[PDB]
Amino acid sequence: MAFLGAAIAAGLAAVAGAIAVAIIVKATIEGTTRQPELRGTLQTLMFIGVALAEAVPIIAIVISLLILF
Amino acid sequence: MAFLGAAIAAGLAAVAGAIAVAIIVKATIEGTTRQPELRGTLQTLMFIGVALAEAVPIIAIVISLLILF
Amino acid sequence: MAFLGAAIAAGLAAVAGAIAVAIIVKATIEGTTRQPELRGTLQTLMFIGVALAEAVPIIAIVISLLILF
Amino acid sequence: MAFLGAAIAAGLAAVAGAIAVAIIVKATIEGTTRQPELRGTLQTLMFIGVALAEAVPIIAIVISLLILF
Amino acid sequence: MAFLGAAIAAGLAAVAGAIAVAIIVKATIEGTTRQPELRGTLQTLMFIGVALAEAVPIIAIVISLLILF
Amino acid sequence: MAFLGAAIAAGLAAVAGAIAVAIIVKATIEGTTRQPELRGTLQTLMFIGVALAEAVPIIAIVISLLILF
Amino acid sequence: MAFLGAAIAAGLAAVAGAIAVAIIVKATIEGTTRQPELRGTLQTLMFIGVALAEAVPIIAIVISLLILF
Amino acid sequence: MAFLGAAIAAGLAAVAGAIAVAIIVKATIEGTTRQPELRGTLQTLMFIGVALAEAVPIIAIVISLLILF
Amino acid sequence: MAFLGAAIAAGLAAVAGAIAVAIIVKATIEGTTRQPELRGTLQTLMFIGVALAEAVPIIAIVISLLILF
Amino acid sequence: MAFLGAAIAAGLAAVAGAIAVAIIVKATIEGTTRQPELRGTLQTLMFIGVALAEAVPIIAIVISLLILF
Amino acid sequence: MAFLGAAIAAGLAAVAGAIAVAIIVKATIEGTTRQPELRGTLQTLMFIGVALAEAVPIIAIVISLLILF
Amino acid sequence: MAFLGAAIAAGLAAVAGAIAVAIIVKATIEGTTRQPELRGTLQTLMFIGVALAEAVPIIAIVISLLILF
Amino acid sequence: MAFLGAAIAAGLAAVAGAIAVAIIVKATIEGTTRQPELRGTLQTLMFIGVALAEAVPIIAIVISLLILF
Ligand SMILES: CCCCCCCCCCCCO[C@@H]1O[C@H](CO)[C@@H](O[C@H]2O[C@H](CO)[C@@H](O)[C@H](O)[C@H]2O)[C@H](O)[C@H]1O
Ligand SMILES: CCCCCCCCCCCCOP(=O)([O-])OCC[N+](C)(C)C
Ligand SMILES: CCCCCCCCCCCCOP(=O)([O-])OCC[N+](C)(C)C
Ligand SMILES: CCCCCCCCCCCCOP(=O)([O-])OCC[N+](C)(C)C
Ligand SMILES: CCCCCCCCCCCCOP(=O)([O-])OCC[N+](C)(C)C
Ligand SMILES: CCCCCCCCCCCCOP(=O)([O-])OCC[N+](C)(C)C
Ligand SMILES: CCCCCCCCCCCCOP(=O)([O-])OCC[N+](C)(C)C
Ligand SMILES: CCCCCCCCCCCCOP(=O)([O-])OCC[N+](C)(C)C
Ligand SMILES: CCCCCCCCCCCCOP(=O)([O-])OCC[N+](C)(C)C
Ligand SMILES: CCCCCCCCCCCCOP(=O)([O-])OCC[N+](C)(C)C
Ligand SMILES: CCCCCCCCCCCCOP(=O)([O-])OCC[N+](C)(C)C
Ligand SMILES: CCCCCCCCCCCCOP(=O)([O-])OCC[N+](C)(C)C
Ligand SMILES: CCCCCCCCCCCCOP(=O)([O-])OCC[N+](C)(C)C
Ligand SMILES: CCCCCCCCCCCCOP(=O)([O-])OCC[N+](C)(C)C
Repeated sequence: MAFLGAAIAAGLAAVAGAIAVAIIVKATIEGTTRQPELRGTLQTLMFIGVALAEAVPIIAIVISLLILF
Repeated sequence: MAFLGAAIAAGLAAVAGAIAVAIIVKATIEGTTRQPELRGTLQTLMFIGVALAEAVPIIAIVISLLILF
Repeated sequence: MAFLGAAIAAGLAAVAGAIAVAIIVKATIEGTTRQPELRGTLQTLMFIGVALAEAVPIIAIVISLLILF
Repeated sequence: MAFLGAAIAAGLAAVAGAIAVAIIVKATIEGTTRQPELRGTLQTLMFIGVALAEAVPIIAIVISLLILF
Repeated sequence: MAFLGAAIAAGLAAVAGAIAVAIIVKATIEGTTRQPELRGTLQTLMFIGVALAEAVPIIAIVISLLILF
Repeated sequence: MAFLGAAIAAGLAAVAGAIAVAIIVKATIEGTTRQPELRGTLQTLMFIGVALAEAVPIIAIVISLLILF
Repeated sequence: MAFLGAAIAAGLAAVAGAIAVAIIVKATIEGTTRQPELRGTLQTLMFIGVALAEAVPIIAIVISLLILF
Repeated sequence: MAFLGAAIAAGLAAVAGAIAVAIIVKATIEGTTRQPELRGTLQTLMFIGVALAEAVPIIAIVISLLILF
Repeated sequence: MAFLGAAIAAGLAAVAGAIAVAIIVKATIEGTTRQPELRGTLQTLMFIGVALAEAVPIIAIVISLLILF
Repeated sequence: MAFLGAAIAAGLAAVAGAIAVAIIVKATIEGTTRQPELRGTLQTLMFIGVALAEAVPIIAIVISLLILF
Repeated sequence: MAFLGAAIAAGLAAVAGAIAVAIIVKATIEGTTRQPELRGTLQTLMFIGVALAEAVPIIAIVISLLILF
Repeated sequence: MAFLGAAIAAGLAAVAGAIAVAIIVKATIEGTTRQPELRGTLQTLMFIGVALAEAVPIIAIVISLLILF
Repeated sequence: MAFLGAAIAAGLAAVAGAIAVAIIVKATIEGTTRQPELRGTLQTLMFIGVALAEAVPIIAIVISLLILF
């Protein structure tokens, strides 16, 4: 049952990565909305934000591949 | 369980991707409604944000194909 | 297992797409009500956003049909 | 197994579609309430909203019927 | 496995349909409370809303009956 | 498995009906508190709302009785 | 397998019935607090609301008894 | 199965009754805080609401205890 | 099986009673903070409320003992 | 089975007990923040509240030990 | 079962302990932010609160070890 | 089964530890934003809060290793 | 069981890590938006906060790999 091991690993990583970015991006959009001059700064905070937020889920994706292969 | 492993992966990736985009898009619509003059900036933040939020779910999808095969 | 792997894959994709569109459309309706003169740009944000929030759920349906067959 | 599969697909598609429409219609009723002049534009925005949101659930119903048959 | 199926499909259709109507009806009640003159207008949105929100749950029922009978 | 089915079907229809009525009645009570002169109007809207929300659960009940017998 | 069934049917009808009454009564208390003179009016709405809300859970309690005995 | 059943029917009836009373009592406490002169009215309304909210969970306890013995 | 039953019964009764009391106490504390002269009145409602909220969970505990022993 | 039962009974009692007083303490902290003169009164309600909220979860722990030992 | 039991007991104790502290600390941080003069008073309540919050989860951990050893 | 136990223990400890810190840190960031002069106290209050919130999750990780080894 | 073990340990660690970071990053973005001059201070809190929030999930990842290999 390595298939389920790759399913709920990549699946939970998908939910993790997507929602985390969605939260961060939304915060940037709302931030840019009321402070347009802070666009460049808030975009940088987003880019390093999603990078850290995707760290573990990517590792979970790697593990999901190691379970399959 | 190859079909189940391809169902959990693709299913959770669907929920991940769809909701994440919906969270991001809604933020832009609300932002554009507040600041129509930030239409171009917020839409750029959208496509960028959607691209990041779709990374892992798409990776979760190609895994669902590797499980099916 | 060939029917279960096509049920929770299509079921989750249904929940994914339907709710995602609902969130996006709701934002457009509320935006249009708040700012009627933005009816054009907000509706274009909808159709683009809905299309993006349907990418993976559509693939999840395609994968689901590949399970039954 | 086809009896259990067709149930989950149809069951979730029901949850998907019904809630999605409910969220959209809620926005239309609320929008029309605070802006009766925008009744027409919000109503057509509902129909195109329901149609897109009900798409995948309808497909999930077809798959459900394909599972059962 | 046919009794369980006919129950899940009908059980999830009940939850879907009842809540969907409740959300729509609540919006109609709130709107009528705010703008009593729009009672006939919002009541029409309710019936059109309920019917569309009841579509898939209704189909989920005939699928539940197809599994049972 | 017929006992388990009739249980879930009636149990989920119970959650469906009870909560749906609760949401509608709560809106009726709140609306009546806000605009008391609309007592009969909202109550009429409640009865129509309850009946429409009680539809599928009532159907899900006769399914439960059909599973038992 | 009838003990488990009669438990689920009665257990869910318990949660359904109790919470639904709580929501309706809470609205009655909040409304009575805001409008003390609408006590009897709202109390009548409560009794009618509770009766309709408890209708299906009571049926689920009967099915629970039928599953047992 | 009689043990496991009586657990669910009593455990869920516990969650049902306890939370429902909590919601009702909390509303009574908040209401009494706003309008101290409505102490007797709100308390009378509390007892009635609790009695109704506990009605079905009491039956669920009886049913569970009938499963045991 | 009597162990699993005693667990679910006592475990749910724990979650029921603890959260119920918490909600009631949280209300009494906020009520007392808001209106200090109603300290004795709200404390009585807390005790009466807790006794009613703990009624069923305690019975569920007794049942848990009846299943164990 | 006896181990699993001891887990559920103690695990749920942990979630019950911890969250219960967390709600109570948070209420006390907020109450003290607003009215620091009532710090003595509110702290009494906290301890009494915690004792009542931890009553059943502590019993659930006893059940867990009766199952284990 | 002993391993799966030691897991649930410790896992639920972790969820219980970590969240309950987070709730208390958040209240302390916000109270301190609101009233800097009460940083010492609220810190004591936090320490007392955490101790009461971790009590049962600690026992659940001890039990988890008793299941494991 | 030993791996499954080590999984649930480690997984739930991760969920517990991460989210708890997230709540505490978020409160500190919002506190620092509102009160820059209090960043010294709020950071200490964060570190103290984090250490307390990570107590049980760490032990749950230790147990996860004992189950595994 | 080693595949389900490594998956759950990695999957839940992903959900833990990603969401916890998302909450922390969002707080920093909103904080920077509210107070641009506190950018450097809040960026420090984010980096320290993320490192603490990712502590246990990373350990859970190590455990996940300590199940496979
Ligand atoms: C604190 C209050 C205590 C009240 C105690 C009330 C005692 C009188 C009520 C009847 C008790 C016995 O009720 C009975 O319980 C046991 C366990 O569930 C089961 O008993 C049944 O199975 C057991 C299995 O060994 C058989 O030995 C027994 O002949 C059979 O009747 C039945 O389910 C139920 O008929
Ligand atoms: C196996 C089943 C897996 C299901 C996974 C579903 C994950 C869905 C996560 C969605 C989280 C969205 O939270 P958010 O965008 O902050 O706002 C939510 C709205 N409020 C702020 C009002 C709460
Ligand atoms: C299994 C599937 C579960 C799906 C659950 C989906 C729940 C909803 C998802 C999140 C929807 C969006 O919320 P949000 O962006 O926080 O609100 C934004 C609104 N304001 C900006 C005004 C605050
Ligand atoms: C079987 C699984 C079924 C899951 C169903 C989940 C449905 C979730 C619906 C969630 C609707 C939320 O609406 P929204 O647009 O976020 O507005 C919220 C705006 N405020 C935050 C300001 C309130
Ligand atoms: C099977 C389980 C089904 C559960 C379904 C629960 C669905 C709950 C969805 C409704 C949650 C709230 O969102 P909403 O009222 O749309 O937003 C309100 C925002 N405005 C005020 C701006 C309109
Ligand atoms: C398994 C069974 C699960 C059933 C769960 C049912 C949950 C239903 C929750 C529905 C609650 C939301 O209601 P609504 O109409 O959107 O109003 C919300 C309007 N405001 C947000 C503006 C206040
Ligand atoms: C077995 C599972 C049972 C789950 C039951 C969950 C019930 C969820 C719905 C309960 C509340 C729905 O109230 P409503 O009328 O939408 O107004 C809500 C308006 N406010 C938000 C402002 C208060
Ligand atoms: C398995 C079942 C476990 C029990 C679940 C019971 C859930 C009951 C929830 C009932 C919630 C109270 O509803 P309401 O005051 O109409 O809205 C209040 C909504 N806000 C809190 C956001 C204001
Ligand atoms: C095993 C699962 C157990 C889950 C238990 C969940 C219990 C949730 C209880 C929620 C208590 C809510 O209180 P309420 O009366 O709606 O006040 C709301 C007051 N306002 C309307 C003004 C906001
Ligand atoms: C199996 C594990 C189940 C765990 C379930 C935990 C449920 C926790 C529910 C917590 C409900 C909190 O409600 P409350 O603070 O009275 O209302 C808040 C509204 N006011 C701010 C106006 C007071
Ligand atoms: C099996 C593991 C289950 C874990 C479940 C954990 C649930 C934690 C729930 C925490 C509830 C917090 O309540 P409270 O601080 O009174 O409300 C504060 C928030 N409102 C005022 C908006 C309502
Ligand atoms: C696997 C199980 C995972 C369960 C995870 C549950 C996480 C729940 C977190 C709930 C955190 C809520 O914080 P709180 O201090 O109550 O709100 C305080 C906010 N105000 C002060 C503004 C009211
Ligand atoms: C299966 C479990 C998946 C994980 C679910 C975890 C959900 C945690 C959500 C925590 C969100 C709450 O945040 P908080 O800090 O209370 O602030 C809220 C109060 N303010 C916004 C005013 C500051
Ligand atoms: C296995 C199941 C996985 C489910 C994962 C669900 C994760 C949900 C995380 C999102 C919850 C917290 O979001 P947030 O942005 O702090 O909003 C807090 C609410 N305000 C907008 C009002 C501040």
